[PDB]
Amino acid sequence: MNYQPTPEDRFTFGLWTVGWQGRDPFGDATRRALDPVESVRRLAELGAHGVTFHDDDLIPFGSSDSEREEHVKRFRQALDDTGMKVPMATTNLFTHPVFKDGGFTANDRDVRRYALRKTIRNIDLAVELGAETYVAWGGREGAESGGAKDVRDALDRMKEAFDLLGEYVTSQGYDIRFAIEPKPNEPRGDILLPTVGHALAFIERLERPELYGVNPEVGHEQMAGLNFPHGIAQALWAGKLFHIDLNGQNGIKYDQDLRFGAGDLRAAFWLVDLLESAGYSGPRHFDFKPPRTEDFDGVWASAAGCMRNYLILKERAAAFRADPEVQEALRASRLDELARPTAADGLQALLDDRSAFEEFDVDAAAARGMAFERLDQLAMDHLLGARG
Amino acid sequence: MNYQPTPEDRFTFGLWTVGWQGRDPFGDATRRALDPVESVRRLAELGAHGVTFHDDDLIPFGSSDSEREEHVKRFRQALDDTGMKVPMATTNLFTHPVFKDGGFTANDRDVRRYALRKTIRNIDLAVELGAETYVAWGGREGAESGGAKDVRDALDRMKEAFDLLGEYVTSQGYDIRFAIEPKPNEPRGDILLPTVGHALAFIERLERPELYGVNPEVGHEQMAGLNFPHGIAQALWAGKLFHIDLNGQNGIKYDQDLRFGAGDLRAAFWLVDLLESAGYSGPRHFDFKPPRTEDFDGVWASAAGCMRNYLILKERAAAFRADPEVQEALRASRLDELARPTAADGLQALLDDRSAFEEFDVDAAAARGMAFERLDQLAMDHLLGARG
Amino acid sequence: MNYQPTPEDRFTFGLWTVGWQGRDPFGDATRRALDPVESVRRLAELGAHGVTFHDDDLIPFGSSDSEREEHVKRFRQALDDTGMKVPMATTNLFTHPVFKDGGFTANDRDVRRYALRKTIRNIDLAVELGAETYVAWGGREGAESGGAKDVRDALDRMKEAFDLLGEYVTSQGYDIRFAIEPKPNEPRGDILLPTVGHALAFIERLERPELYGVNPEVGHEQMAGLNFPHGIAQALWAGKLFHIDLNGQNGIKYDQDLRFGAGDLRAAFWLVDLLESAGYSGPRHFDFKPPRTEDFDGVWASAAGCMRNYLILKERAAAFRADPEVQEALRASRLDELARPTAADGLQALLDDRSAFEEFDVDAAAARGMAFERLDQLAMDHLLGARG
Amino acid sequence: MNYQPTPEDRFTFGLWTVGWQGRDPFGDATRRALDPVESVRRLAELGAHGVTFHDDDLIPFGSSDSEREEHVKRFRQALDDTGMKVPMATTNLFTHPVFKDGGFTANDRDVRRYALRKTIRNIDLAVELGAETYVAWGGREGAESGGAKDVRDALDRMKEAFDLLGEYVTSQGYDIRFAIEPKPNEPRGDILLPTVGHALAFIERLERPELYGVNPEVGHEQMAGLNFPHGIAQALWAGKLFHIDLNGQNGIKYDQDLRFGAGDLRAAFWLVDLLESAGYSGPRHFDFKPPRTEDFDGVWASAAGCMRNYLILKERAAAFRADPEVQEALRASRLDELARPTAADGLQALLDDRSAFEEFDVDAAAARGMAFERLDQLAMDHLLGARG
Ligand code: NI
Ligand code: NI
Ligand code: NI
Ligand code: NI
Ligand code: NI
Ligand code: NI
Ligand code: NI
Ligand code: NI
Repeated sequence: MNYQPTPEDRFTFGLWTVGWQGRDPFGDATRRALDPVESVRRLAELGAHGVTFHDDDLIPFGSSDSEREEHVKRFRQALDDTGMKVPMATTNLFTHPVFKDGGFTANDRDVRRYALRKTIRNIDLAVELGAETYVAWGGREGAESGGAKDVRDALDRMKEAFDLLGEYVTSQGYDIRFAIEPKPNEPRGDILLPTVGHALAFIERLERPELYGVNPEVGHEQMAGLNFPHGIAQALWAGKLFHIDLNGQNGIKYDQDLRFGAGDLRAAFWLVDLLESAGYSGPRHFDFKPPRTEDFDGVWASAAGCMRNYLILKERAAAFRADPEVQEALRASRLDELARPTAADGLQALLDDRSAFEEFDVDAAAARGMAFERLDQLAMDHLLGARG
Repeated sequence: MNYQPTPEDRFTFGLWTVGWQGRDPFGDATRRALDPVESVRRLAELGAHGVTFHDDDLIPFGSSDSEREEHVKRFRQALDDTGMKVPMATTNLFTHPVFKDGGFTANDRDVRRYALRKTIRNIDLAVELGAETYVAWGGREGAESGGAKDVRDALDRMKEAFDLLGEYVTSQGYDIRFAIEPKPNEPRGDILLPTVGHALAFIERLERPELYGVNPEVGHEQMAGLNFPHGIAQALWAGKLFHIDLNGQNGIKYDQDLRFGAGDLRAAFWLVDLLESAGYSGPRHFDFKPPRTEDFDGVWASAAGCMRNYLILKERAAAFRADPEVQEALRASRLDELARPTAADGLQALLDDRSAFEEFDVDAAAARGMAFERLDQLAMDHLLGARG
Repeated sequence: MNYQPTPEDRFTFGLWTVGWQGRDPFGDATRRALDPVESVRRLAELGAHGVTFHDDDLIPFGSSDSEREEHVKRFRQALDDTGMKVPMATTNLFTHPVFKDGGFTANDRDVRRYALRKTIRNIDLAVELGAETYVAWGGREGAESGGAKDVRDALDRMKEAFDLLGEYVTSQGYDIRFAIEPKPNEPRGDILLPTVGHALAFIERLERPELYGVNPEVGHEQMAGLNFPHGIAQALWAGKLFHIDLNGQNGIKYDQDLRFGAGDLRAAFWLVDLLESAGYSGPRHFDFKPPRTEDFDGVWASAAGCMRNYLILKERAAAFRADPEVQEALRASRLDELARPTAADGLQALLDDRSAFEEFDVDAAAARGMAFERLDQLAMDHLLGARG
Repeated sequence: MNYQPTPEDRFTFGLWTVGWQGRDPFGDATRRALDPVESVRRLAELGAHGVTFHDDDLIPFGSSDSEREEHVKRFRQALDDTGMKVPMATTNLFTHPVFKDGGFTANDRDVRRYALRKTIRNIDLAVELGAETYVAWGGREGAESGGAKDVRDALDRMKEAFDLLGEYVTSQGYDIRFAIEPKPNEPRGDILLPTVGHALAFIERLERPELYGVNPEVGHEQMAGLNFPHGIAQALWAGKLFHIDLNGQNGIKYDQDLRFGAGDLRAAFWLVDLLESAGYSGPRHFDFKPPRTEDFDGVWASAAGCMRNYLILKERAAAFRADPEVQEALRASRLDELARPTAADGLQALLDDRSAFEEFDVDAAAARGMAFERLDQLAMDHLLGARG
């Protein structure tokens, strides 16, 4: 068993992840800044497929049009030198004090207009660099108090913003799709579109829903105590999993962004099983923060660990589904029956089917055990490589 | 200030609420069963508008077709005697052991067929009694372990079930709509459609989405640590708030179903403000459990408290919105600007607007305080009746 | 690698665990009751060391003094027939409606007196059967509302109860110790002594603290989002880990009592590592509920899984600590330095040590990485059996 | 009803609270720094009694011995000019990168020695300024991963540190006591001594326990989903409430530090009731952060709101306890009986009391309702000023 990643595994990382300097709400940075070129090179050596960026990670805020040009050219050369791709980009609408009440849903109308112009400028840059997905994380869209934000008006403003971005992309003929990244809270007390479900429901109200999907993050759904593989299954069912952010989280608390596989390990196993079996073909993107206890050697070790843990879990999930004892257990728990229509015979035949009600033996049905505990222990054995 | 409810306030209660005998997972019942007729009469005396029921609350499971007839006739006479209405009904698909792996998404296909027939039978009864809304709470739809439930297949089965019920209602020409009640967990480890957002997104995939809305419950969204007024605002924005369940919950733990106003009192204030200001016109339904510490006098006191606390909060929220100091504060925090379109001028004019980017003074914008803390203290003063 | 338990592994189970009939707050029992004799025999065949009981699990509430005698004799014969031991016993002070406001801290004084007499009667029975530890879980001690319970008076009543039980045991010359089992909530809204920490602090205020320790349960500390291995380390540090309850829990929600190893698997690994390395010598007791989806075959599979997962994790934790690469990593992260006194030289020498402050190079110290991410990935590799 | 604070209400604020510049983990500061002298003056005008500080709030880290002298003299003059007191001080052992793995429990021994010297230096300064309480918040004491911290060794190091500080204070003859401030997590993944209970238990293992108490913070116990008034009652029962930090928190999430009265309003009511009725005489200290949405006018409004909400709740709790209808309800719920000993007659008389068991009517006892819901609605009415 060797678990070395290759660019064909499509592992990607944000510039902001390995480049996080370790500033947290109670302390100063513990690491120096990383040159984006440096990160691209180090990640390529680790076996990564590509990188992602916020506008402000690549071009420092307030850069002159020409300093801009210069930063991009250096970056493009590093991409050329290494074979690294840029599959996704996003906008920083949360760090600058002007976004303290939000970007697209700020109460001040002039700030909402600025937020849109800042976004459109980076969409152009993303397309140039070849990105196929443009992510939006509305980190400042929300409130700490009840009267500060009329949420129906804010949702109108949010729809207005995304509809305009969709108009722009279509008018320019760009081949790029949008992905909304939910988070329930932090840094705002409550953030709008707090879960995968709220984001999926919102998308259905946009003018061109086909251009929008979700970019769920493992830790964010877990901050609401939700089951991440279930949420991803709903997103896949809807045809809306455009991208995904992988990391780890230990429960309901502040957003930890631990390396993937840390946090809830069994959820990571069921997630990998689902992604691989559904044939998800997008990037396996890591949105994580190497802990501020680490020096740069620790940063690269943490990034390598993300990829390693994905490949180990992939191997264990494949072994699980391939095991004939597990296929027998699946039939014993009637997963095969779950996949069959309830009533392909139609409503009238169901209504006339006396075996469905009048003469249904409910006591016999109730006595049938589901055998889920044996199945789950087979999954545990596979995960731990303890199959005897 | 007098806070007496009248049937015009549209307060409703489930039979199962005041009739809960106090059985919990660690203990026996502490109260005798209540005769549904008794409950209808006592609730009418308290000023309630009507009652709701599960099929099994009104007709004990396994009743003969004629015992059935008899239970309904007694109930109808109590409704006639008191003027009480029956605006909503629902199905019990969770108590009987045959539903231990779910009703609509049970792995066993014969159980899913039985679940549909049990539901259809009660829809007929609901229409007869005049209900306008039929609620579905999929309490057993979910799993304790990862391999027990393929969630895409389960969502296919769930869609299949709701599509069939919609076919039935339309074919019968019934004027009744469906409302899905989300809950994140309990009694299953994770329940499918765990929040208002997931339910709204699911509805958009049904064949006739116009027949389906949500029935959110205060405590259930709070079990995921979510902001209930925000979720209700999203549901109103979508035109899908068909019904609502009011109660109290203290945080992320087991489903407490405390009387309304208990639990998170400020959230109750912002909820009432939103409902009243959005002109929600459905029932104000209480889905609550009088604590098992109480005798029947305590049960009626708890039910009266539900209604009282709604009317006090209604008065305080109205006073808040009517106060000219608060209207000035709202303008100071630019709630008026939030309600104005960001770019009614259109995309091209936004792109050509140099005041939106090239010459936007971001530092000046960032320095503007939002004045949210003064506004929130005005709301606190109003809530506590301390306005000086 | 074979993972078969033997009675020498000291695995124990409560009668109430495999015997749980599957009644939950939303549904009826799905399994018939188990005869305690049946359970003892089945558990012995699985490799268990012994069983535990509540008074009411073994002798149905309200039994005549002679029916009592009969139930105990049958039980003792099953113990004799199988070699099974009874290391712990406890009292049911939560199921009967008379305990709806608590046992030791009920507001009614006559109920508190009854609670003490019911307890003392079972202590006598526990000693007869050879138990060394008597557990107290104050499941009903607490409140749903603020005014219902003066908590200082309730703590006085709680101390009074435990002091009296300690007087009784000493006066009778019994060799038995007490263990308090914390839980933060459920079935009460908030339960008194909600965590391992509150229980340890309370014990220090009893008249004979040496007779009392804690019986922490994995899932219960996790219901407060706490780190269970940390809490156990504090209990070991204090010399108060008298017993332990092993199971699994997925986060902050209702008390799931899943089989051990389910729920937070990495926490289970760090717990086993700590128990084995601290040389904890008491029973490895499982307080778990086989899910109500299961028939009796599923019940025994779930119980076997508890033991299996302990032995797999024991093997992986031992391999981790024995690996020379891990010992090197531990030194690299300065775990050796953590175990050395900070200032064995004493206060004055610390005050006079200029290398401790005046001439301490804080920048050099701050630049040293802790190398925790490499260490944690070594632990992950060991846990998953992926060491290359 | 007028709710103006005076210095006699003993309201205090940390320099770091109104002086928080609004830097959060996702964004830059939104406010300029405040001169400590400026804060003292503004707080005095608001009616505050005094201020508290971390060493680094008052003297910027790395200050020369003489720059030090200068900062203190300016501060002392502002205190003299306004009549403001300094009742508590504390050490910053969390911001500087050298504390990234902790201060007292850092794995590096030289960092632990530095942490102690930095603390001792500020204790001297605290005594000079008249502080009576010295707080310790071990924000960096903890871990993100299982192997990084042996918690028994860390607790040995923690005890060693506090024992040395107690030696120092006694040797110097200072009249100052220590208060440990628990927090469950953030900025570390898990923090040692995570709740009031763990801190109380730890204190009992110090060499001179009488010198140490707790400084609980409303939001911190709520981050573990615990009931703060209950925890404070346990701390009062133990004689260990040396100080308290007041603020608001909405549930289990990141540490919000909202103004007092925000967050869980009913918990704030029950807390004030308990503090006032137990005659707590220390400072009413606010550890809060004015939201980063605010300008300086908003900062002062938020600080004023802290004090206002305390005085409103004080008035409502006093009215509640003074109301004869409430005293009757308290007797009806048998709070009077809770305060009476269970068995002042002693163990033998309890054992011989047949009314306690043999002839106890359990059914009659069980039928008695506790009347807690009526009592809680009286408390609600009082809180909302709706008593009819
Ligand atoms: Ni995150
Ligand atoms: Ni992300
Ligand atoms: Ni509920
Ligand atoms: Ni409900
Ligand atoms: Ni439990
Ligand atoms: Ni237990
Ligand atoms: Ni805090
Ligand atoms: Ni604090």
